[PDB]
Amino acid sequence: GIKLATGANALDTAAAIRAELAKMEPFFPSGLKIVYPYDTTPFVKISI
Amino acid sequence: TDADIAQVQVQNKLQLAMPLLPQEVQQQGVSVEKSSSSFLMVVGVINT
Amino acid sequence: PGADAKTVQDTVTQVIEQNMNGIDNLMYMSSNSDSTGTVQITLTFESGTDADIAQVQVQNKLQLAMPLLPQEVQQQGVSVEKSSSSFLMVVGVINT
Amino acid sequence: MPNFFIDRPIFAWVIAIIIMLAGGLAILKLPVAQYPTIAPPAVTISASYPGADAKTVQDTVTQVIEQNMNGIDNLMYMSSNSDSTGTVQITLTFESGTDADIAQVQVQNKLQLAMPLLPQEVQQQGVSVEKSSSSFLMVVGVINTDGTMTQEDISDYVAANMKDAISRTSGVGDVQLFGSQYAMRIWMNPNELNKFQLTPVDVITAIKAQNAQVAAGQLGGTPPVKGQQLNASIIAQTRLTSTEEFGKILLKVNQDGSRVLLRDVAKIELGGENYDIIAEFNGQPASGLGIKLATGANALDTAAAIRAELAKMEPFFPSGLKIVYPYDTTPFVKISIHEVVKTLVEAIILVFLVMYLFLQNFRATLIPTIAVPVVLLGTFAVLAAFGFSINTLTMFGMVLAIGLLVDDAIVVVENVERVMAEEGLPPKEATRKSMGQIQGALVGIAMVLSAVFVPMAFFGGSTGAIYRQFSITIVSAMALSVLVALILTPALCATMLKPIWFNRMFEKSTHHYTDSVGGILRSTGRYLVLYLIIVVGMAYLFVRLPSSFLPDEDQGVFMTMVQLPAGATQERTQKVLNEVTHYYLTKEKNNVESVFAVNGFGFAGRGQNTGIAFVSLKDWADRPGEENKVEAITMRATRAFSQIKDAMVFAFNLPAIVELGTATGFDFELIDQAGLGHEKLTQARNQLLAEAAKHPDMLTSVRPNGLEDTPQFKIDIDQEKAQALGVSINDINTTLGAAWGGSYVNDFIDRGRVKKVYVMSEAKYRMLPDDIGDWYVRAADGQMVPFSAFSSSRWEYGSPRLERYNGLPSMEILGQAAPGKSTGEAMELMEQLASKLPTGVGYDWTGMSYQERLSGNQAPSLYAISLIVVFLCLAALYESWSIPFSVMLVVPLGVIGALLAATFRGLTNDVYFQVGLLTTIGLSAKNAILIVEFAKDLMDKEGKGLIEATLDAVRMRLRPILMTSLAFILGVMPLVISTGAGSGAQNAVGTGVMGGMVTATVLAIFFVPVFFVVVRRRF
Amino acid sequence: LGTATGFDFELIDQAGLGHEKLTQARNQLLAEAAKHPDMLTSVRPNGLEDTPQFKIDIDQEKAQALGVSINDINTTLGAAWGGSYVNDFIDRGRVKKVYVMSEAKYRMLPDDIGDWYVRAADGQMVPFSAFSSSRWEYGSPRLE
Amino acid sequence: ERLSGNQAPSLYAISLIVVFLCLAALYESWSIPFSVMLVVPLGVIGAL
Repeated sequence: GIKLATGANALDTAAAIRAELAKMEPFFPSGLKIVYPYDTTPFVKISI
Repeated sequence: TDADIAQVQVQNKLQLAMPLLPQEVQQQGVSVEKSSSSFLMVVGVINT
Repeated sequence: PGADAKTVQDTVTQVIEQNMNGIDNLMYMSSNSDSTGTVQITLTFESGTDADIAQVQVQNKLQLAMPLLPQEVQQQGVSVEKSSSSFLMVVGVINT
Repeated sequence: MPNFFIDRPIFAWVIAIIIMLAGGLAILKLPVAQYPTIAPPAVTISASYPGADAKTVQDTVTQVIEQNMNGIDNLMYMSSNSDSTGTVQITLTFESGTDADIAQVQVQNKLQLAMPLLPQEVQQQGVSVEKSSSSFLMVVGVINTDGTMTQEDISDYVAANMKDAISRTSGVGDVQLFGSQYAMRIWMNPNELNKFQLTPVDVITAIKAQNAQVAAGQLGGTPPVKGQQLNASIIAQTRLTSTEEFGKILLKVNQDGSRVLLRDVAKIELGGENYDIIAEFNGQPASGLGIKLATGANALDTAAAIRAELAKMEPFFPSGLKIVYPYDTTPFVKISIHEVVKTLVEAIILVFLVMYLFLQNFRATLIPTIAVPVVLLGTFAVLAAFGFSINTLTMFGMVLAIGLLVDDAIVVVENVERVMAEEGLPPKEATRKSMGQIQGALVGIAMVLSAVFVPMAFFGGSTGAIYRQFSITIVSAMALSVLVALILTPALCATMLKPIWFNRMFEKSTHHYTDSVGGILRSTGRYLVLYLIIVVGMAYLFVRLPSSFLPDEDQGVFMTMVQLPAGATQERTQKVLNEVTHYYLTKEKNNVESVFAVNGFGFAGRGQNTGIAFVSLKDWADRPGEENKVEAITMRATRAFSQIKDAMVFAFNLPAIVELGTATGFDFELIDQAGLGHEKLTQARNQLLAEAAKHPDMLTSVRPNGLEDTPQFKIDIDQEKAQALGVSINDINTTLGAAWGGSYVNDFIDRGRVKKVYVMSEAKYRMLPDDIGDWYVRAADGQMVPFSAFSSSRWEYGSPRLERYNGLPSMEILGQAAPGKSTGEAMELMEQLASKLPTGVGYDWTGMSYQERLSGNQAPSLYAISLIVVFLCLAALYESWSIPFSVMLVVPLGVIGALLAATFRGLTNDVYFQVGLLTTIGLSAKNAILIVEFAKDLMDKEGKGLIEATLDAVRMRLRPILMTSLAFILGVMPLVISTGAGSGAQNAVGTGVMGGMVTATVLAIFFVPVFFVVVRRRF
Repeated sequence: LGTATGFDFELIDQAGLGHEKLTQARNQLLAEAAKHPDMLTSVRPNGLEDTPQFKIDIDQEKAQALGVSINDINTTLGAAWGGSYVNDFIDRGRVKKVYVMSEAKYRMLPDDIGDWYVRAADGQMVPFSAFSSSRWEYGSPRLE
Repeated sequence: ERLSGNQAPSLYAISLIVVFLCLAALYESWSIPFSVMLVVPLGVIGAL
């Protein structure tokens, strides 16, 4: 459960997390999958 | 209020309480810091 | 507690002083060690210095030199406070 | 506006004097820097575990405090290294704009959560969190003119009396002592200890018990009894002070009265806390302090505070002790700024004389020459308002703003002179007419020239600060140059111009008569058939050297990394450093003044098999010629040190930043995201090194930064046997550590100073594996048993310096871009690591490569925006969409000239070159308006023929163009041939601008058919 | 702020001379400055002069021969005469300290040191006099 | 006091320079300002 640091952009913080997860993905064990069961950023994009 | 100066203000008088804390609390170590109360995004990991 | 001017100087004041570098805008530093088990180091900073940042920097230098102090001093506690204007008022409480 | 001051000259003189005074006060409090604080802040956590190995100082220390380095904001990355000396070094690098104080206070709060989890040895040694540069602001050696003090004694004096006073100086990030202060060294003798049935544990306990400072209360302390008539302190035993008091420490009393004292089973002396660092100055024994610069602190003021602090401890030195500076990078900054402030005054002297050859009147040439300093002083004040300092960029700016500044003073003065000569008006009416004519035109070219630099302030990037500094400096100067042209010069030219040698003016008359005659032949197509050659010189004519933003110059100093083969001792490194010092002081004597060889100082990692020699060169004047330059000295040194056996001696040049820009190389880091371990990671590094070895064209000098695995002595202590024999595991571990690693016991008082007490084996008894046999442990029954009785030892292999990048194990591969080819494209490693390495090993970039990842191709956008904005400003100034084209075709000429020297003199496309190009592209444009403005004005008045006013009645007014061009060619003449400090950037701008303007003065005045092509070729 | 006429001079000890030599230097400086009443007045030391202190020398050889942990002697002396703070206790709603100290009347004169006994390693109580000597000396009550 | 180095004279020398200049801009003469600057002591003597 990642939080947003006091005074940081939600869309820059969420893109950075996704980039880090992408770069860690190739080294995962044989069976493992990242899912996003709760994210408030898609809403921001839609509202903008 | 800039959160950095607020954090240092809180910290530099929290450390005035260490004499009054049971010596046990100090071994664990308190952690004064900026914090939010809600999650930006939960990133789940499953095994397919 | 129980220490003297030179017991508390050799064990506390020198230890604290030697680990009190890397603090910005420090005009000077003067310390007293009383025969009453007391150390009263005082760091005077350049005018126009931020009091909060200076105090937190000092508190930072002090909490890494704490492990070098005697167990009695650590147990009692070392307090860093930014000395400021005199008492706004004094509220005596008496018993008749 | 230039009418209220014409009748009130005293009001315009007061404004000028006020601006000059404001400019003076600014400089007095304006920081002399070198570049405007480009390096991102970095916070270093350094801890110490006595007697540890790289593995035992990482598993217990490094990744115990590194797992807590979370929740720190504005953190680009974090790299830690832990070596066999027992030291850790965690560097957290933050974003460029971060506040170092808040970054040091959050790194401290998060380290305190891991502080109680560390071993007690690490805690009581002292963990230091300190924000500072990665390289030394300076080094302050300490020699002995006599021979009464050895390097150990000099180091002790420096540490006790100088190191802490210096370290409290504001601006001093951190001081590294090239030595070690005294400590009570107890050299235990295992034979004597075994003879008396003693162990190092017993010695340590005895020292702790008999060396203490006891608080014993008071004789009349409170709460008081009634009738107390005395009060005094009770003074129980104190800390021992001299080697004699320690010698009498009674370890035990024999049953027959034979007292056993410490001096019986040990040698007591005063010796350094650590014997690693050994400094030498030109051969003799010495010590010193290497001082770093606190992040975001001025180097000049810090060095001044350091030299001042040393000058008040100097009266109290012991007789013979002296103070030297074998490494200081601030004198170069001071001397370089002296050269810029001198070429500033010199580019004022040069116009002053040029406008004499043309105006031929002392009074007339005195109007613009005093309009230059005012602006220059004024702009300094402006910088003081904007918070900028006096650095090489801001100052090279001031120098490049000499022509753009004086051009209008020239325009105003020549216009008033021309109108007086023609219409014979008195000076006051002459200027009341000249200003009413050309007031708004001169302001309009102010807007145009700023549109070349205003887009540069909003560049955006790591290097955007440099561009912003330069752009602000020029924009302010030009704005002030126009204020002056509208306020003072109208008031001056109204009063000090007379209301009224020969060969020079006659020759000039013939010259511009021939020039006008040549220009009359404007109807000729080859002017432009030829212009195509100039146009095609953009995609090509580029030597394509974008491999430099900042030219690395002498600095009057360099280091000499010495890296012996892993497993070397201190004597071998000392021999190699003696060879290096002898080479420098014998073969390179006419350049090297001193060599401060620090044996044991590890640039990458402190150790015995490492060294470094700070070399200071003689006065730049005493080194004439390129052959006596740093880049050359270092090349020759490296060659001469390739004949040395069993050593890596690399003499290199430090760049202008504290540290960045290794010849545009790459800083690869191979990390592993699986639990592969050190073996598989080392094998992956080997595979990548082999793959990069067979691509010399694409990669070169792929050196693995760090130490290579070395033999180590693994001594298994069989605990079951220890319990069987009655010895305790704690006794075994304490004996081994305190015998071979040294065990800090407690403090003592030397000359009224708290110093450490160390217990360690005598050197001779801990030298070889066989010496393990000398050490006995007392069992629970008093029987001493050896280590051989319960231990088995062998030789294994282990790394002496383990690194981690962002919390994972890593190996750093430094490298150069490629032979000939540049970096960026040299990132073949991205496609060479995944396909040629096992699974589980990733790869990353750090430092220079990290910053260049986010930055890079942004200058072309700046050029495009500037050009469009300039074109628009011209259209506004001219009220026509087609006229600006006739002025935007003069930019090619200046661009192509600047490239004459990028070709002839191998100049790189430096940021200096970029700002120098911009200078003459908005200036070739400036001189183009000087011609098209009067052409248009005469076309709408006093002759409406296009040809009449285009190349005939305006070309003849070519005096201003020639005066300005010659005035700004003489001004930048020193910059080109300068050999003083910073001659690098000096030449970089000087040559580029000179070449630019010289080809943009001769090709522009003659490409006048562009204003004659207005007829039908509109846009 | 401080009075305008006033000045705050310092006599640093830049060579590790010691307390006695620095005191001698301060006395010399004050004596010399007392010879310029026309210019300097009320020139006095801000600190406190040395006072008698009761030094107790625990003889190491005596203590070991008798058999007793010198740490035990030091702890006994400190806790009896100065007061060793031990633990924290909660009473109603806040932690309050627990101080161990000697009763007032037993730590008021030098002779009182003889009332305190230290248990030997073999369970036999030895008086302080057996392993310790004492006398009056001079020490600074405030070192700056 | 020792650190400052008696900057008050330097700050007030600047004021004898700037006041003179501002008066020269007002009276458009370099001599008339002296008539105003000679009235400085008239109040100082009375105050003293």
